[PDB]
Amino acid sequence: DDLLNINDRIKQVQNERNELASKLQNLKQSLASNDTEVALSEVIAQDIIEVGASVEGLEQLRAKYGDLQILNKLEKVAVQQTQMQAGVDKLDSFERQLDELAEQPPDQFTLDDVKALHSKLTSVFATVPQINNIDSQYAAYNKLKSKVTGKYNDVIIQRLATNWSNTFDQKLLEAQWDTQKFASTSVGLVKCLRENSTKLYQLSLLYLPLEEEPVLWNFKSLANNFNVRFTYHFHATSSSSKIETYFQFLNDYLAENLYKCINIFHDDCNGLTKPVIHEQFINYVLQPIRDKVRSTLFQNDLKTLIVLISQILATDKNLLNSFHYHGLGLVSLISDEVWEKWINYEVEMANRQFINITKNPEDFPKSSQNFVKLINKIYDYLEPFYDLDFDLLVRYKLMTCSLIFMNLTSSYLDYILTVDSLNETRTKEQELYQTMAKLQHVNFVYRKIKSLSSNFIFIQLTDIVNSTESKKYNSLFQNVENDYEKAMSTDMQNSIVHRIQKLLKETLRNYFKISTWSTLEMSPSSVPSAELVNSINVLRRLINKLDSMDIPLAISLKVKNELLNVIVNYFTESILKLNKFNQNGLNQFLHDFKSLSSILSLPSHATNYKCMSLHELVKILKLKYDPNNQQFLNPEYIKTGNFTSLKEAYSIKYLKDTKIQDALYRIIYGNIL
Repeated sequence: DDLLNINDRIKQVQNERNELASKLQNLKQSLASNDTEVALSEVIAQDIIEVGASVEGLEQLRAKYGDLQILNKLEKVAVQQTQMQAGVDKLDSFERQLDELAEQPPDQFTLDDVKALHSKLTSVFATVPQINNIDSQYAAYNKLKSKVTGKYNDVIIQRLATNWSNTFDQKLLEAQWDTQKFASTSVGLVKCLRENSTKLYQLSLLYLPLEEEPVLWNFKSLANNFNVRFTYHFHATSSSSKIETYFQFLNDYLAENLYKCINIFHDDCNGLTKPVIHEQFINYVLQPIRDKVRSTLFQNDLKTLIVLISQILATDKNLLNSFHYHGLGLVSLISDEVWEKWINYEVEMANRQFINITKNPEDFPKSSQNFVKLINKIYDYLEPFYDLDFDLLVRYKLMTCSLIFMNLTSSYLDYILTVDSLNETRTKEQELYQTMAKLQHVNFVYRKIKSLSSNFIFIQLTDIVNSTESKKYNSLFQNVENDYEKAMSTDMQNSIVHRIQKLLKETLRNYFKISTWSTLEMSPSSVPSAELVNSINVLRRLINKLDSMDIPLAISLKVKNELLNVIVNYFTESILKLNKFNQNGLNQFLHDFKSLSSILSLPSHATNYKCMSLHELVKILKLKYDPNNQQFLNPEYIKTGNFTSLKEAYSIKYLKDTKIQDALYRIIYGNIL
C-alpha cells in the first residue's frame, strides 16, 4: 500500500545518491581544470564546495589557504551575484512601496517627496554593477528593473504631473498672460507663475527613461492657453487649405507672445534658459496643431495623404526660417506607419505614370524625353523630403531610391529591350533604324542617371549605405548603370552590326556574280564596279543615320570597326578567293573595296588589322607583275615556309605567314592571270 511508495522512495534515494555523487566528482574535476595555478588540494576543493557560493565564505577560505587565484575567479563571480540578487530584493521592496503610494492622492505629494523616491530608485540601480554576461540571471533582474521603472513613471511622475499641470494651466487661464490683459506690473504674479513652471519643469525631469526626450509638463501648461484658443477656433476638420491658416495664427501668436514667455518664465539658475523657453515653447505650442493635422490625416484619402505630407514639409521648412526653431517641426506628427503608406502610394504613382508614357507604340519616339521628364517631376516632388535632416526617416530615403528611381530606370531599360513600334508589316531597314533609335534612347536615359548620381543627396545616401554595411559602392546607381552599359555595349551594338551586315549582304547579290575579274583591261578616271553602286548607297544611307544618333563615341566606333572587318572578310573570301584576277581587275578590286569601306568613315590613318592585311595580301598577289622580285615565285621558296625576304621587301607587317604562302600558291597555280 504505502509500502509501495516506500519501496519507490528507497529506489529514488539510491539514484539521487549516485547523481549527487558523480555530479560532485565532475565538479571537483572542473575546479581542477579551471585552476591553472595548481594550488588546490582535496580538502580545500571540498571546502570550496561546502561554502563557496557566498562571498563571506570565500573570504574565510582565504583567511585560511591564502590568496588563491581560483578563489578570486569565484569571489568576483560571487560578489556579482550577491548584489544582483540584492538588487532584485530592493526593487521588489520598491514595487511594493509604489503600489501603496498609488493610493495616496496626488495632492499629498511634494516636489521633495518625489525627489526622494527618485533618489532612492536611482540608488538601487547603482547597487547592481553593469556586467555583460550574455543573459545571466541578469535578464531576470533587467525585466524587473524595467517593470518598476514603468510603475514609477506612471503612478508617480505622470499622475502627479497631469494633476499639477491642470492646476497650473487654470492659473494661466485666469492670469490670461498671453494677452494684453496681463497684469505684468503685479510682479507678485510673475514670480508665482515661473515658480510654478519651474516646480513642474523639475518634476518633469524626475522621469527615469527605460533602458534599451521626457515630457515637459511645465511647457504643456504654457501652450495650453494657445491650445484652448486653437481648438475652439479651428473646430471643423483640418483642411489642406487650412494648414496654412494654422501657422498664420501661430506666427501671429508667437510674434506677439514668444518673448513675453521667454521673459516671464526664464529661471536660469534652475535650468530654464531663455534659448530653452524660446525653443521648447514653440515645440509645445506646435502640439495642438500636430494633433489637428495628425487627426485629419488618417481619417482622409490616400490622394490627400500625398498632398498633406508635402504641405507639412513645405510648411515646416517655413517655420525653420521664420523663428529659427531647431526643435521638432510638425514633421514628427507623421507616424512611422503613415510614412510607409506614403512610399507605397508614391511607388504606385511612379509605376502608374511610367505606363502612361510607354503604353503604346506611338509613345516610343519621345519616351526618353518623357521618361527623364517623369524622373524629374518625381524628384522635384521629393525635394522637400530629402531636405529633412533627422536620420530617423533615412530608411525611407533609401527606399525612395530603390523602389522608385532604380526600379523606374531599369523598368525603362526593360521597356526598350522588349518593344516594337513598327507596323505589323515592316522593312529590314525600318527595323535597323528602330534599333539605332533604341540605342539613342538608352544612352540618353543613361546620361540622366549618371547626372542624377552627382546630386549631393545621393552622394551622401551612398556614403551612408557604404559605412552602414562596410561596403564601397561608387553610387546607389552603380548596378542599373552597369545594366545600361552592357545593354549598349553588347546587346544593341551587336544587333546594329548584325542587322547592317544582313542588309549589306542582300545588296551584294550581283556584285558577287561579276565575272569580269579575269578579262577586263582598265584602259584615267576610274569608277567603282557598277554592281557595287547600290551597296554604296545603302551603306552610305545607314551610316548617315548612325552618325545622326546621339550614341556614345566608343560604340559608334566599335560598330563601324566591326563592320569594316566584316566588309573585309567579304571581299577576301567571297570575291578574291573564288575568282581569277588580272592586273587591271586586281586594282578594280581595291578600288571597289576602298570605295565601299570608306563610307564607314572611320578616323583617317587609324589602323584596322584586317583591313591592312587585305592590302598586303593584294600586294603579294601582284608579285606576278613585278620583274625585280619575280624570284619569290619559285616552288622551292614557297614550300620552304620562310618568308623574311618578301616581308622586308614588301613591308608586310600583318599578313600571317600561313596566308602569305597560299597567296603565292594562288599565283603559281595560275589563279592570277
